[PDB]
Amino acid sequence: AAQTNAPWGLARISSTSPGTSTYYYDESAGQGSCVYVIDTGIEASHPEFEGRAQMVKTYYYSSRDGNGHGTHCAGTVGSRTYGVAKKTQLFGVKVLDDNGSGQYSTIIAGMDFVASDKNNRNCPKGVVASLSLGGGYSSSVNSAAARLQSSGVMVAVAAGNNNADARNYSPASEPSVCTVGASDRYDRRSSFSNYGSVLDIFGPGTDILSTWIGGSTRSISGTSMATPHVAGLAAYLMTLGKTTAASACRYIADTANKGDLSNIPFGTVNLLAYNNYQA
Ligand SMILES: NC(=O)CN(CC(=O)O)CC(=O)O
Ligand SMILES: [Ca+2]
Repeated sequence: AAQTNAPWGLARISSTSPGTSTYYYDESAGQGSCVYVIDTGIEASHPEFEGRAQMVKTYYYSSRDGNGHGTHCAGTVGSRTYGVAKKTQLFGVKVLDDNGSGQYSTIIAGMDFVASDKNNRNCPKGVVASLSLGGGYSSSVNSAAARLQSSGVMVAVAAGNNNADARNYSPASEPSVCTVGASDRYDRRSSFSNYGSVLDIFGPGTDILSTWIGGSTRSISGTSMATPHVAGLAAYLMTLGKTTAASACRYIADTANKGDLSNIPFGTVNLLAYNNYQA
């Protein structure tokens, strides 16, 4: 399949060079996979989600995305126009409030929730969890992300936006999950992207068009926007049978575009998420 005039990030994950405009992907599109977006929520009524989105859990007085961040991230995963995996099932877990904050205790409870809840859902191609959140180093936060991954979910987490080594942030610094840095449409490391040996992979993270609350759309930037590209890619590859939850981060790094990014520090991987799709 081909999406003409796609958001640059989508075009970028289907090309070996920057600057293209069509997103080419296999039509299976993540069908039969499931991606838990653990964030401020998902506006599942947005027409872009085509009924494929639902809230399954909130830790606040409402399950509504009053912020927009989780709806944006969910749209990069699996919206019809802005998503990598256009036929994936999306589940919202609201661990962040409408200002975008959440206590680590809440975030950890959300991760243990998903490890259990996936057992009450039909996800025959497998389960991914996208975590565009984090704060300072926490061994308990890292532990929770490791359990989620060990339970059989492909965990993708934001490297963070501190232009610093991700070793000092969580869940970015948990080695067993997939830690995602951000790039821009000229193949530079994004100005704010964290870096470090613990990064697994980069995805598109500067100026990313996606869904927004109130049935709308907007462009925003962050390792939060790169993470759902990687989460969607894993869903897509899992549906295609080319990888499993346990091995997907490795597979994506194995098959990445290599050495394309500029301003990558010594000791950080120069790998950009790539779907190797051949019409
Ligand atoms: N979402 C991100 O990675 C960074 N951004 C994105 C945004 O929310 O507009 C700022 C923030 O989170 O404060
Ligand atoms: Ca890792």
